[PDB]
Amino acid sequence: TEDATDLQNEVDQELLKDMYGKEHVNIVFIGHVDAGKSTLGGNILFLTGMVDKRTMEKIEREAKERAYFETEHRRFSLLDAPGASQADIGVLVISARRGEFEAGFERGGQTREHAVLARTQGINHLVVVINKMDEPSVQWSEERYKECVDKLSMFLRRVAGYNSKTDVKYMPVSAYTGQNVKDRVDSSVCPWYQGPSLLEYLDSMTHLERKVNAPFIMPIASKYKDLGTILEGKIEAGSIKKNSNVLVMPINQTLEVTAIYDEADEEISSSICGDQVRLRVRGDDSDVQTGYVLTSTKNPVHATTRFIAQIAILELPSILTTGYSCVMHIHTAVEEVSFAKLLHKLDKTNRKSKKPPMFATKGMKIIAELETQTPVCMERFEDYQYMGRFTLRDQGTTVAVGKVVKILD
Ligand SMILES: Nc1nc2c(ncn2[C@@H]2O[C@H](COP(=O)(O)OP(=O)(O)NP(=O)(O)O)[C@@H](O)[C@H]2O)c(=O)[nH]1
Repeated sequence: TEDATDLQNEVDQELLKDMYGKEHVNIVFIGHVDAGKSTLGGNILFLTGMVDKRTMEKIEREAKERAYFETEHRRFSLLDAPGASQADIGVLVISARRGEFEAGFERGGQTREHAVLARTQGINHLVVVINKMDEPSVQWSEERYKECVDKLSMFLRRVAGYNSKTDVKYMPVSAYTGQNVKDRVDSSVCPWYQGPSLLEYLDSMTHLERKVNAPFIMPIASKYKDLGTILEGKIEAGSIKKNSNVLVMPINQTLEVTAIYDEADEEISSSICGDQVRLRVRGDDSDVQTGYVLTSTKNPVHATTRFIAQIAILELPSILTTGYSCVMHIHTAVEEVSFAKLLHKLDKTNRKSKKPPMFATKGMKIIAELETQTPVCMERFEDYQYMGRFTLRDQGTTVAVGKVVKILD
């Protein structure tokens, strides 16, 4: 009465990375006139293979009156301060050095202005980086750190509403020495800290504003019963609440939510994307099956039967073009998909081709138009990666993998 193992069968050679780009994220550093906002920036760029020492060293000093970096799964465009002009991560940078820290909380202090500046830009999950933990006046003191967090914590809730148990991530770092920015500080220097580096965190946290604000989208992953009807799934976009009306596509059926449960069967009032929920719903669910998608009544997830997509073949068939029949799995979908009116090829530098491939096979990729006999929810991988990431199985055994590039009428 369920479904396991989605596109976790993407367990394939690591040329997944090629077609399947990294995730684009917009991050912005809000800081003081002395925070280390720039040195931290510059340090991340060098530390992350983006730029050399001499370049980094430039930026460090050109702080006197679009860049980006990478991480295993994300590319982080850097925005400024005073759609993809709206940030997904707001990192307030504070200095722990005695004097500077305390300074910003007083009168000339922009710390209150910055907190408000965050709220001004839709940061409802502020990452706070407490910089300068190497400083002689800091020495990585567990108390000086824990003194700053508290102070900031009380503060932020007051001046800008940030509740620090669920709206702000605190993390000690050293932009100058690079300690805790890429690799978690080694226990030698600081024994107490137990979390991840700054980039570790940034490379995996779910709360990305753009995504948290997008229309709700949770691919149904299980039909199993309980009090009544349940529906597990990793929310991929937006948020879901209590007593919230939700759509089921492609069956355009409205349906009200009644209770949310997490990975500890404990009733939570809400949940965002990235979470792995176990929603419980109420209504005519006489047509609700795994592979379908829960979504926003106003801006629902798309669902078509014709669409473009870049495919890449695997095993050893030789099968040709316009009429290949296999299994698609995009999210938790599982639907019939017939190769139709093809278009191009691909070669090394994600090229293309001028001649519509005769066929495809063992060692080849292509941007073909596929048709399904019945609608299936999907989005441009470019827009909602998961929701546009499929694989093709044939009579029991895997054969290809693709990302849907364009959705057709
Ligand atoms: N001890 C120590 N000093 C630091 C550290 N980072 C920066 N500083 C000092 O603080 C000064 C100001 O840093 P800076 O990053 O330029 O501040 P900013 O005003 O936030 N930069 P910008 O305005 O360009 O974003 C630098 O001249 C440097 O000497 C650090 O990690 N440790």
